[PDB]
This record gives sequence, C-alpha cells and structure tokens, in this order.
Amino acid sequence: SHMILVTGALGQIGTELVLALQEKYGNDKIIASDLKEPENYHCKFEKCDIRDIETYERINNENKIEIVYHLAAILSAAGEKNPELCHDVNYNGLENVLKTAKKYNQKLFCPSSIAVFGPDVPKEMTPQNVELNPKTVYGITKVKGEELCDTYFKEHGIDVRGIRYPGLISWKHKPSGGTTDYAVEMYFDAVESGKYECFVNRNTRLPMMFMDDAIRATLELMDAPLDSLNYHSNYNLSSMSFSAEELEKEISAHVDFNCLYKPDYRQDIADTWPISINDDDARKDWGWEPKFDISKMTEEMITNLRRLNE
Ligand SMILES: NC(=O)c1ccc[n+]([C@@H]2O[C@H](COP(=O)([O-])OP(=O)(O)OC[C@H]3O[C@@H](n4cnc5c(N)ncnc54)[C@H](O)[C@@H]3O)[C@@H](O)[C@H]2O)c1
Ligand SMILES: CC(=O)[C@H](N)C(=O)O
Repeated sequence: SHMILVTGALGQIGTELVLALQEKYGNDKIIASDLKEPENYHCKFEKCDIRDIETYERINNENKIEIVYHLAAILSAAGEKNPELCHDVNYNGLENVLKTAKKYNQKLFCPSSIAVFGPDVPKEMTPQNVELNPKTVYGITKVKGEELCDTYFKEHGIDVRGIRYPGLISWKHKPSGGTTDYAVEMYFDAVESGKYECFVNRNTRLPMMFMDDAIRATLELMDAPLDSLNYHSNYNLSSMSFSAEELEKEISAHVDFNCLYKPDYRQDIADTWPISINDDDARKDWGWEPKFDISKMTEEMITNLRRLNE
C-alpha cells in the first residue's frame, strides 16, 4: 500500500529484489533506479546518480515514494582501488537518501556489510555489539553509514532498517566489484569450463549466504513491527561459513572441475574479515532462519548455470 523505490536496482541484489517487490506489491508500486537506463527492462525505471540530490529528490516526489530500498554502492574491491569514489558514493549517497527520507517521511532499507568488522574482534561468531574497526576503505564507509542511519532513527524518527549482509551468492547477476565474488565466479567457471583461477587462497573462510535467503531476510525485516526491533541499521545475519576449497569440493561432487589458487590484492581484504557471525538478535527479534545450506545452494546454482550453458 506504498510506492517503493529501489536504488542500485540493476546490481546483484537489485536484479532479484526488484522482481520480488513487483510480485509482492504489484508493478504499479515499484520504481527502479540506477546510473544508466537498461534496454529490455519491465519495471519502471528512473536514472539517477545517487550523489545528485536534486534529481534524486525529484524522482522521489514525482513518484510519491514512501519506502526506499537503497542498494546503490561501490563494493569492497572496487572501493579499495578508488577510495575517494567509494566514500563519495557510499557516504554522500546514503546521506542524500537519509535527508530525503526525513523530508518525505519515508521508511528505508539501507544495508551494511560484514566488512564493518576488523581483526581486533572475534573472527568466529562475531557478536552484534563489538567495536567496529574495519581495515578497508569500504568497511569504514559502512561503519559511518550505520552510525548515520542510527542517528536518523534516534534523532529524526526515521524508520531505517538494515542488515550486515555476508557474502552473497547468486546466478542471475554475476558480481564484479567485491571480494566475496570468488564464490560466484567459481560456480560460473566450473560449469562453463571445468576450471577456475581463484583470487583468494584455498583456506579463505568467510560468512556466505545464498541470494534467496538474503532477499527473504530483507523482506521479513522490512515487514516486522517496529517495536519488535532492538536494532535498526545493522543486524548481524548468518547462514554459512566455508573455505574456498570446501566450496570447490562441494562443486566437484556435481561437475568435473579443478581449481587453481592465485591470490591477488583482494586476499588482503578478505584476511581482515570474520569467519562467521552471531546473528542471535535477528533470530530473536524478527524470526530469522536461513533455508539454504551449501548443498541446497549448490544444487540451485549448478542447475541454473547448466541451463544457461546449454
Ligand atoms: N555480497 C553482496 O552482494 C553484498 C554483501 C554485503 C553488503 N552488500 C550491500 O548490498 C548493497 C547492494 O550490493 P550489490 O552486491 O547488489 O552491489 P552491485 O555493485 O551489484 O550493485 C550496486 C549498484 O549501484 C549502482 N551505483 C554505483 N554507483 C552509483 C551512483 N553513483 N549512483 C547510483 N547508482 C550507483 C551500480 O551501477 C550497481 O548497479 C550495497 O549496499 C552493498 O554494500 C552486498
Ligand atoms: C564484503 C561483502 O560482503 C561484499 N560482497 C564484497 O565482497 O564487497
């Protein structure tokens, strides 16, 4: 019963989230936005740079937007290579979203990342409330973003919600600017060729989640009654934790492939992140439970990628 805008709509999450929202609420309620207008695209679409407050505001007020799912960002690897761009898009873009929400009395979904954490806090089952001392440019943007969001909630009364997503795995839109991207790439290349060159070492172990779980978590959190929530911008959220070679082994149980490990600069990013996450507060406050383990995710990835390679 509300007009919804999705920023970053053409990216890894947005490709799936826009369709989920159209189905849940109707096509007449969803507006998609990103930098460049796509050909052959069903959802209504408005182009915008998230840093352009004038155009962003216009899209919001001309479409009577009441809820924003804010996915626009620069991710961890692209951001480490261009730190000024990363700050500008992630922090100034978020501030534009928040200022607009305050003007127009909007509800928001503004995600964070497991990149908020650094190596000074536990790597296993990282708690919700530990200090956030990230060692990446992108992680610092996400910490600043959490704090800005929580100011807008407390000071300004804006109902902004967010999740520290783990690495997300999907087949519909292959990622290209992150660090957890190896997991997707490994699926794609295993099925397309039976070989992969992995950009992290074989023991790299990170929190991961299948996209259907991440999308469902997003929608469930957004549907929760506000008074049930003890956290706002920054829920920890968990599903899986595995190493690169463990994923290789799972994939190899379906298709012949062999993986070679050739780390690059993204190792130095991954090394600074936890292995797994304590998401009790999500599970307690709003009933989170993941549904896809590594086996089930692998079946879905491989079946769809095989189809796409026919
Ligand atoms: N594994 C993951 O995918 C993951 C994990 C944790 C957090 N997140 C968070 O989820 C959100 C979406 O991530 P994603 O993986 O879909 O990213 P993505 O890079 O696939 O999509 C982001 C989109 O933002 C757009 N964008 C970039 N700069 C822009 C600008 N100046 N103005 C407007 N649009 C701009 C891009 O064109 C892209 O389509 C981000 O906040 C990200 O930090 C993602
Ligand atoms: C840290 C993440 O979750 C993200 N996919 C990235 O690799 O930037």
